[PDB]
Amino acid sequence: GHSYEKYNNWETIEAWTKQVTSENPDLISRTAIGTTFLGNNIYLLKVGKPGPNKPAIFMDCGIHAREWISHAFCQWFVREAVLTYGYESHMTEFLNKLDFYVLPVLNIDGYIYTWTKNRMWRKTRSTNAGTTCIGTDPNRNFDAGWCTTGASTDPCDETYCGSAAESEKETKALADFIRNNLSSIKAYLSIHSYSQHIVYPYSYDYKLPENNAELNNLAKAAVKELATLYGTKYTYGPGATTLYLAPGGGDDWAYDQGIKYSFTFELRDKGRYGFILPESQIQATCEETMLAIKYVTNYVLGHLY
Ligand SMILES: NCCCC[C@H](NS(N)(=O)=O)C(=O)O
Ligand SMILES: [Zn+2]
Ligand SMILES: [Zn+2]
Ligand SMILES: [Zn+2]
Ligand SMILES: [Zn+2]
Ligand SMILES: [Zn+2]
Repeated sequence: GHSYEKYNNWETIEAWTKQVTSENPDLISRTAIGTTFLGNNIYLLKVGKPGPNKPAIFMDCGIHAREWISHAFCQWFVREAVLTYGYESHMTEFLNKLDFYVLPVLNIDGYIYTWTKNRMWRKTRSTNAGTTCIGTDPNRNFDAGWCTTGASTDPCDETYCGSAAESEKETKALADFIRNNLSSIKAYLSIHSYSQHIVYPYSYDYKLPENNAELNNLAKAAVKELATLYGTKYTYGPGATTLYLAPGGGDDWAYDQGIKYSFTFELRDKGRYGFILPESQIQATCEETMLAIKYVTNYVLGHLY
């Protein structure tokens, strides 16, 4: 039984991706962009009213297994699109002019493991040579300043970069999709938790992006829009500056592919519950995040390239 106000297991999310597509065929199409290490299908939802030469925004959730609110947000975004299309001016304009490539759960194997064995699991579930230690951090596995300071060469570590850039089938599947659709993808959004942050490149090195002033002003405004609903306080800025060095990230990789608007959203909370954010907070977290996402979406539409 699926619920947008509850954390759903992979079996439930998978059945939901099929159901939401069948219930809304004129607004959603579903494809498998590859398979995980354990052979699970990596589903991707193309959300929007079909049309020729449409620009797109890519958004992923569940890169890190324990960040259950991120998986919940991708489902809420799709919920919003199907419920408010034709009922709300902005969402109607967004789905007519843009397509949203929503990847609800990238690290499916890790997510299954948080539900079955270890709630605090972060990485993939792939094996490593010369150790019984499992998994690679997908957010340290992209080919952008890969395995430098901020990523670990130790397979037993939470920030393990992997054997090579894109060693993970999940990472390769995401990277291959973006590369195959580079001409249409105008924005990249990666949903994570926690610490209430809106981060933009760079994280692989201490350097500011070409459009730093633009990204700083956009993140500032997105943070402001999010705060209007419940007064939730978000901080923002370049990754290495506001957070820490985190090389091999999807956001930095997407940015270096030419995707000018690249953001990582760290959702609720600030540490009280951490990754174990209660279900009672899903609605509030998702609704306020919607305001920041819609603001970024509206900006991208007014600044197409
Ligand atoms: N691509 C830069 C994103 C950095 C933040 C992210 N934070 S988290 N969700 O706590 O793991 C991470 O360390 O991968
Ligand atoms: Zn308006
Ligand atoms: Zn994360
Ligand atoms: Zn910070
Ligand atoms: Zn709503
Ligand atoms: Zn402008």
